[PDB]
Amino acid sequence: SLIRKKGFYKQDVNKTAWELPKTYVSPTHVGSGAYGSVCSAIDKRSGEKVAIKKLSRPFQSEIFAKRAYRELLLLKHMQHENVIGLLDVFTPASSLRNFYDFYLVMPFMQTDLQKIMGMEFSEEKIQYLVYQMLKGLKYIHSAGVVHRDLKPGNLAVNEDCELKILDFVTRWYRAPEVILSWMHYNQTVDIWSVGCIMAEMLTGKTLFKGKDYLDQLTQILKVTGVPGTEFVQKLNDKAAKSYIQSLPQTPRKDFTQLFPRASPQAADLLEKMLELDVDKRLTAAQALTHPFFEPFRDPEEETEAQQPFDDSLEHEKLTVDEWKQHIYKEIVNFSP
Ligand SMILES: Cn1nc(C(C)(C)C)cc1NC(=O)Nc1ccc(Sc2ccncc2)cc1
Repeated sequence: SLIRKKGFYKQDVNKTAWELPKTYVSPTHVGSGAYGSVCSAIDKRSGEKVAIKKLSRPFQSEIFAKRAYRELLLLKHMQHENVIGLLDVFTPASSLRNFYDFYLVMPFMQTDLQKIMGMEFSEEKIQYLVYQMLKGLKYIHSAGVVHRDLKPGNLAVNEDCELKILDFVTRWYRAPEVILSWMHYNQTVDIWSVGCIMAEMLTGKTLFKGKDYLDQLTQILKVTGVPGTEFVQKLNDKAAKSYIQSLPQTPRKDFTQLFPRASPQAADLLEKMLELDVDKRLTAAQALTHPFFEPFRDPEEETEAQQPFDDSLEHEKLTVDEWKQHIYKEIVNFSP
């Protein structure tokens, strides 16, 4: 019967209190977020710099407890060099009544792609970063998990341009079939995002903006060209079928004319990732084989997940307290 488990100290971090185990020292505020806060730390065991996320009131609502539970499960399931993973998870609580929040420990990443964007990267850097992106996407897709919100702010990089995929209205990087829901989407939605990111790296300029869904669609069709019947039939929205069939049928493309600084292989890969047809758009596994990644491709590194991510409670409707017992029990039996 304690106030917190022995080995935990209290310390204010960016105007708020934190309870950490002994082994983590030198907490330094990194950022505030929608559902928690993040600081940096030093594991006095190994000596590595880690990142710790305190969840802010995860048990305030069924939606929030389900959210935090899912994030812990995802971080626990993914074991890939280009996907952020779990090092430790702990709570200062001693029973279920003191259980108010928990902390996640992750490898520390210096920055992300949104903060260093616009510097018109060389073809080499685009090759390396995009190749890592597609490896992480192949892995998470192989686990049955789709990101749905990939963007430069969700691509962390360190000093060596080593990349990991993260997660936590501007919709510049979302696939058209998602913004318009004009056909049912598959995993290749993430692939569209990669294209939008890669093009930005080539140009230093965001590809599709738009102040509403229709304007962004017009900007997109400026690049993809108005699609032909072969595609228009696959749409399930009839009003969008009519709108597309009513547009001035403006043909594609010419991606080597859209990005004059783009190499033919880069322009080609960009052609195949920015494809309106969700059945013709490259998968991550297919995009890894493109000749644009020849100087870096190592198929042994293009791993899949052993097991699909199995959130059996993904649909369940439990009280906040039941979710609490689930998360708590998940914390204790976690093991490094
Ligand atoms: C929900 N979800 N889904 C995924 C995928 C990519 C496997 C699909 C990952 C997460 N959670 C998460 O990214 N949490 C998180 C992100 C950023 C920080 S801040 C930070 C992290 C590492 N180094 C420095 C700062 C903290 C936690």
